Order: sequence, then structure tokens, then C-alpha cells
Amino acid sequence: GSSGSSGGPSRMRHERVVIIKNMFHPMDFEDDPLVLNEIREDLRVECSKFGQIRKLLLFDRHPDGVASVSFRDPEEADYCIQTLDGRWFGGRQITAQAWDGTTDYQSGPSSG
Repeated sequence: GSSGSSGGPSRMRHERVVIIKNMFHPMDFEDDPLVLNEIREDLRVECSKFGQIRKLLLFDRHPDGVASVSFRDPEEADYCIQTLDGRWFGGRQITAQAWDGTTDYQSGPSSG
């Protein structure tokens, strides 16, 4: 630390999103919505245990069950990724991790 510009900007510059695998399947939603309902809400109630859910996005397209849980503070997520890496959804276990910005799960084509 040192004197200087003490203050000014009030924004965060770091990853604040987490991904989950083996939590759901795009085949369970085809039979009934509830599946996605309970699952989605579950991700919001699970990540809340530590704090709140700034935003949630369930990718009901990937056959490997992929979800994106946004967080407000990096302290929570970073800690929610290690505690959620062992969660169980639909009866099976799931993994957690911090996203960066390379996957094309929800993202789209940035051309034409």
C-alpha cells in the first residue's frame, strides 16, 4: 500500500461466474419441465447458501448438463466453487469451477 489516488472507481475487475457439470440433461426437460424447474431453482438456492445469486443461466442444450451461476462478490463464488464441486443434482454428483470467457455454451457467433 501507499499514498496516491485513494478511491475513484467503484467497479469490479475479475471473474464472478461459475460452471457446473453432470447436474442435468437436455433429455429430462423434453419429458417434463419440472426437471429444469427444480434444477434451475436449486442452483439459485444452493449458491445462496453463501450469499445471493446475481444471475442464473441454465444451458438446457448441452447433453453434459451445463449451468452458469453469476455472483456479486469473488470471495463467495471462489468459495462456492469448492463447496459446490461436490453437490448432487437429480441424484448424481456435480462439479463446480470458475469461468473465464472462452466456452461457447450460451455465447453466440460474433460475426456477420
